[PDB]
Amino acid sequence: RISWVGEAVKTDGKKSYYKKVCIDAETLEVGDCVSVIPDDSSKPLYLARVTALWEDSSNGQMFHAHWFCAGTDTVLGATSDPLELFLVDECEDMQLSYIHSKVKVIYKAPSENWAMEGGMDPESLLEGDDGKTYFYQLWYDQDYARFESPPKTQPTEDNKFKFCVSCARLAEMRQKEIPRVLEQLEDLDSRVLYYSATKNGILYRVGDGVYLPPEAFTFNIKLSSPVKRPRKEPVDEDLYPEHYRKYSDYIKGSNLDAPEPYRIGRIKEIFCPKKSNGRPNETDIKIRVNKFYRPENTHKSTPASYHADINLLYWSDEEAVVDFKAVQGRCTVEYGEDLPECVQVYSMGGPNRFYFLEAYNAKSKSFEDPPNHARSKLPKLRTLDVFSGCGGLSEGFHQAGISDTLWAIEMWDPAAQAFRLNNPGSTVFTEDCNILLKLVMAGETTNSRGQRLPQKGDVEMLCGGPPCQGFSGMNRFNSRTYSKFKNSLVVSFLSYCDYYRPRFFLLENVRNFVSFKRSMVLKLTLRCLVRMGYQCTFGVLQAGQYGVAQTRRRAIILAAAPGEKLPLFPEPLHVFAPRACQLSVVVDDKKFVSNITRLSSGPFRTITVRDTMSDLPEVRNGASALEISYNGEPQSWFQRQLRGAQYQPILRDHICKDMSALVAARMRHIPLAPGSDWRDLPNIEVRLSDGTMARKLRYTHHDRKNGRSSSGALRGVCSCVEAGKACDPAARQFNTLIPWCLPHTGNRHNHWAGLYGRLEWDGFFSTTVTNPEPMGKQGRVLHPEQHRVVSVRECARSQGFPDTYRLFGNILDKHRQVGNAVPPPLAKAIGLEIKLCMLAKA
DNA sequence: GAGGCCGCCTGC
DNA sequence: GCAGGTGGCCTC
Ligand SMILES: CCc1c(C#N)c(N[C@@H](C(N)=O)c2ccccc2)nc(N2CCC(N)CC2)c1C#N
Ligand SMILES: [Zn+2]
Ligand SMILES: [Zn+2]
Repeated sequence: RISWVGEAVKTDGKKSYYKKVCIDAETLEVGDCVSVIPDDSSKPLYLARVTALWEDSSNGQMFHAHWFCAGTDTVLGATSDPLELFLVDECEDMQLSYIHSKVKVIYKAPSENWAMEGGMDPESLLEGDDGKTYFYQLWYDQDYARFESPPKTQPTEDNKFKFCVSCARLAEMRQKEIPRVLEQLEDLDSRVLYYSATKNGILYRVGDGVYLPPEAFTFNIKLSSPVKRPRKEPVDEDLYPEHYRKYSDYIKGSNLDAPEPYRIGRIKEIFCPKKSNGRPNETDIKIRVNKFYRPENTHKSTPASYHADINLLYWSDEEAVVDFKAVQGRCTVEYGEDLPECVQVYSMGGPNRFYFLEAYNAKSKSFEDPPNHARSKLPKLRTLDVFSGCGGLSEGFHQAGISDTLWAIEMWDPAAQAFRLNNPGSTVFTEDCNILLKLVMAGETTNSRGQRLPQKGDVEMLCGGPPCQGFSGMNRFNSRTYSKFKNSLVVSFLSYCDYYRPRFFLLENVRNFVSFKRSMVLKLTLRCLVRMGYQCTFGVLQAGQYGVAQTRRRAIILAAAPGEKLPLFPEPLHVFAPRACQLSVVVDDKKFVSNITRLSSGPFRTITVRDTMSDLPEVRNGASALEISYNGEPQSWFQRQLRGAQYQPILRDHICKDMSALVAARMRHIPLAPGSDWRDLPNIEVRLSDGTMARKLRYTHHDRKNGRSSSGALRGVCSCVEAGKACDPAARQFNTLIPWCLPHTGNRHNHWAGLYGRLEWDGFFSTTVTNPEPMGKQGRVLHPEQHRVVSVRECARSQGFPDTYRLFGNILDKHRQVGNAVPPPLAKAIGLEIKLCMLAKA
């Protein structure tokens, strides 16, 4: 019934390989595709490709199945094409009995004219199917949700009869994960030295720089005891009646939980212990390294980092031995004097670059000079930026050196004007993108302004962030919301991508984009991208991990054309508060992460509010002078970078909103200590700037949940403080220094923590919003010491904008332009990944 | 124009 | 329960 067709080709031990088999009425040769029924009868058929056929000594006939992945098993779920399969690195040996039937699976390769095949309608993009047999076009990575072009691994001249792509690639992954040694250097009594070693595809030689976890070694200087903050001191509960609402010790924006950055070492020795027979134990690789001091690691504490370059180190003669498996990555450490270029050009010339000019003696606590032995382009893509705003994303991409934004679409006129100011020679369209795309498809060459429309082949990269108004909820779809989505700017942006078919595609959005409508917006976006034939992936990034003193999580969808390489998500550059670095995404109870491996530490210290704005001169509430003096040189590395090389005699847009007299008094009465907000306000009468009076807040009702103060005073301010009682209007009090609504509804709003809250110099900004309001949702917008809200310039600094970047309109317009923009450092990290792909193209 | 006021859901 | 994520709309 089942037997071989022919004679043997290789009798290896207990198995005998054959090239073709016969089962019942059909024949199977290697390369065909088969189905296997799972143990649960209702589950769909498993599909695989047969890569080897043999017979076992004690089991029977066997074959090797390289499994396909059903489209619904991927992140696309039910949105997938019901007959589309994906290549995966899943395979196993299986008894030939399990084979159910032979199936026809074809590879739909993109044509040589793929870039001109776009133009299908949103209905086809969202829901259209191939309407053919089983087909596959992309290889799928299930842990990172990555769709990429199928790998081109070639067989051998001796292992082609039993060749499995999955087996070969898994062997490659294991071998690269193995840390190995290389060319031997010397044989000592105790160990064997080597010149080079390999780990995760990275080569480490003697003298190279190594990242190490902060726990790898300690410094000879003592970590002198910091005075731990005592418990909450008793306060005058009558003078500060709302202080009791601060019973939690969690401070928003604090960096006390931020992890330490990497230890930096220089490889002095690579060695392995010797077995008693003299042969080295190459499974136990050790490295002896020389210690580098960050400035904050010297006897001078954290303050030494305020002015120093973020990549400046001090050589030391201290040494430490660590396991080779503890190395987190390779880095370059150079003595600055013998450098073929200036230190700034070096620092900007590549990743993981550090320099040292002096040495540090921990015992002496002085800076001597290092010893003698311490010594030793592509064309830019023409880019279309849809929903550009003032141009933060385009600016970051340009800083990465990958793009010339030749066309921009921005419907809001002040932001369009700002983009024009910063990008002369770029065509900015203020029309509806649907109107522009319809004109292009109709065959127009110019819009009603005479501006030349981009055509197929002009757009080499497409980037943008589309708003998601009308379907920004977490609840499941219905007919109305789904119609609103398929008529939305997200779908319009996808249509732009389908029509122009650029080499690279970037969709940026708020974090919750990955979860909208039960992750259905994300699933449909990925489905459209796959339908076009694009390689694609998604992830969540924290902007603070790339050089800004701001927590800003954003959703990123990346797509690469066939024949290109799919970019990786950038590894974090700066350590950041872990609470703000939760980047995993749950889709259909499956947890997806990005390729990022830097979870515990990073190469650079976190950027703080001090780094962000310590150099800006003091201004008053309602400051309106558009052009003032810096009154001094930049103080931090961040300030030097954002001020730039050319001297800037004028500071621009250091202006703040003119808050009312009551709000100004409230801000003036917010304490300067970290974590201070409205709950620290004193309950006093104060005469305002306009001659009017701000009155005491009278506590008129009893809060059984919150109780009474130390003086027996009540804590409720309205009848609603009772169980079922409704708000009596007569209980509403006006013009109180402590705003009435905050204690009115504080019990169900986490006591409105952060409203009228001051920033912390050692801390970071909360998400920079379009309009700073102390009593809004994001109310922690007060200056650390000045009695005002943050300025436009301070918001731009929090976003990482260069000081020369031009804004347009009134102060609210400029605030909105800053708030709506992608931070240029984040954009630049993404662009650097894109450049890696550009340089690595086959 | 600006200021007061403040529901609903999710992840842990 | 705690923390985070979303402005908008009444009313003057
Ligand atoms: C925490 C501050 C707040 C916000 C905010 N940011 C809010 N934004 C929503 C709204 N404005 O509809 C909303 C707008 C657009 C998209 C999604 C949601 N709504 C609040 N609600 C509910 C409605 C309101 N009528 C009473 C209080 C509160 C509070 N507290
Ligand atoms: Zn295999
Ligand atoms: Zn009430």
